[PDB]
Amino acid sequence: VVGGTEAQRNSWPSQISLQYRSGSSWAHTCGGTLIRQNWVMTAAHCVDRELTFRVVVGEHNLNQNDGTEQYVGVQKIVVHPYWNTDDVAAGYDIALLRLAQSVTLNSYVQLGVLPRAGTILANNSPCYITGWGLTRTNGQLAQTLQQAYLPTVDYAICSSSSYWGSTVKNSMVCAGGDGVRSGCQGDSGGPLHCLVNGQYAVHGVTSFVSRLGCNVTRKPTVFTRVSAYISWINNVIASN
Ligand SMILES: [Ca+2]
Repeated sequence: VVGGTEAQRNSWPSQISLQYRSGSSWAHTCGGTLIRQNWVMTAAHCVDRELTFRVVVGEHNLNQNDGTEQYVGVQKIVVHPYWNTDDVAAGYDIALLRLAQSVTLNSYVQLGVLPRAGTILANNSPCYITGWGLTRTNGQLAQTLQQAYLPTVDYAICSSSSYWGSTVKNSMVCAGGDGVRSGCQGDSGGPLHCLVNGQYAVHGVTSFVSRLGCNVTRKPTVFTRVSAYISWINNVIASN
């Protein structure tokens, strides 16, 4: 997250760190959202590589003992069947991870609430992106979980020529684009939390930013629209 602030440790308890094994250690690669005690929602592109993955819930600082973490292996990966890694613009950037164990819930570890199917946010709706992704274009991962206020940019504006044009689909949410705040590499797969009727819900799964840079004006961060995938999510969980 470029232009973020450090999140309070109990603000976003559904945020997870998706990590891969690298040598004798683990490296953060993506975010995710805990959606059942044994299921995480993330981006399909996060799991394109044939890696050993684990999830950390109750994570705040990637580089220090928080005293709240639970580390759990990924047991099964179910990528959306229409995902194509060389066509992120087509959409379908979503995957579910079944965890090896059911995590224990507490103020640091909670299920993310998803919107009702079909819900589309009005332009300029209030949301926060969260994650450990780069803090500058071509920068480095954050140590502490970051948040940035990224209001939505509706489909009509987001798909206009000076924004994303044809690249954005109605199955996506755009947010931000102010040239200061954005998602960045390593935020992918994590939530866009939007405040509606007094409650935050996870309306987005971080999918892409401009190839030119993270915080590029009129290139808002683009998210998979969770509310387009409610039936898909429920079907996968019911069948697994
Ligand atoms: Ca930690």
